[PDB]
Amino acid sequence: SWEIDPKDLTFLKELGTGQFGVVKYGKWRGQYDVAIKMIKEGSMSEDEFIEEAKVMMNLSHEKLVQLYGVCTKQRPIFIITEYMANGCLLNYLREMRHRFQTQQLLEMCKDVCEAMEYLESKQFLHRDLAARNCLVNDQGVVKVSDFGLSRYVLDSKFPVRWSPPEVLMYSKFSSKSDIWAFGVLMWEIYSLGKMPYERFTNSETAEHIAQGLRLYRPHLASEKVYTIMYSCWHEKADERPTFKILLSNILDVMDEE
Ligand SMILES: O=C1[C@H](Nc2ccccc2)CCCN1[C@@H]1CCCN(c2ncnc3[nH]ccc23)C1
Repeated sequence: SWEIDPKDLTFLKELGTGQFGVVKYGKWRGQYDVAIKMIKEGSMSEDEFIEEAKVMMNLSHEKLVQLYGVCTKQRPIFIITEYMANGCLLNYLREMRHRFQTQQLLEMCKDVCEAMEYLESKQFLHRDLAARNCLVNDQGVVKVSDFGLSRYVLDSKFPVRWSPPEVLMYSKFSSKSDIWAFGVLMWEIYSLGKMPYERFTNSETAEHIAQGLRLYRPHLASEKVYTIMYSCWHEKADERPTFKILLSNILDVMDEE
C-alpha cells in the first residue's frame, strides 16, 4: 500500500539538487502532479525509513505535505510526495516582490499551526520545524514538509537556532521542542526569511539562549503576534503552550486585526 511503481512516473523538470539528493517535478499515471525525491546513496537509514513510511501514510491533513509513497525496489530510492509549485517557504519569504500583508503572514502561521496541531494530536514530532522545511503551493497555502525525516539522516548542521535550551543542553526532544521551533518559525515568517540570530554563530546562539536571552520583535509583528511567538520560548518546557492553544491564539488575533 506504501509502494509506488516507478514506471508510473514521468519526469518533467528538476526542482533542486543537494547533499540530500535530487528533487524533480513529475506526473503519476499521466495526470497527477507529484514531487519525486531521489535519495542520495548512503545518506539515509533506508530500512528504518521504509518501516516508518507506512506510519507516515496514515498522517493525512490539508496542511501536511502529503506522502504518496516510496519506490524501494531500486537505487536510488524515491519518495513520492505532494507537489508545491511555489517551493520552499524560506525562499518564498525572501522574495521581496510579493509585498506581503501581515494578514498573509498570519495566515502562513495558521497553516503551519494547524498542521502541527494535527501532528501533536497524533503524538508525532517534526523534530526539525523551520521555514526551510515548509512548502508553498500554487494557491499560497503553506504546508509542513519532511516531518520526522531527521530521524533517518545518517549525516555543524544541527538546527541550533531552532532549538530550546533543553535540546541544546541535554538533547531532550519533546512536543515542547516542536513548540519552540514553531515560535522561531513565526519569527522568520514575520522577518521575511531573515536568519534567526543573524549576527551570531551557532555557538554564540547557544550561549545566548542558555543565558535566557531571546529573539526580539520583528518589525512586521504586532504586539499580540509577538506575544504569541514569545510564548513558545519559555525556559520551562511545560510552561510553553500546546499547538491547540497557539491555534486558538492565532485565530483570535486574526479576528482582532
Ligand atoms: O525536498 C527537499 C528537501 N528534502 C528532501 C530532499 C531529498 C530527499 C528527501 C528530502 C529539503 C528542501 C529542498 N527540497 C526540495 C528542493 C526543490 C523544491 N522543493 C519542492 N518543490 C516543489 N514541490 C515539492 N514537494 C516536495 C518538495 C518540493 C523542495
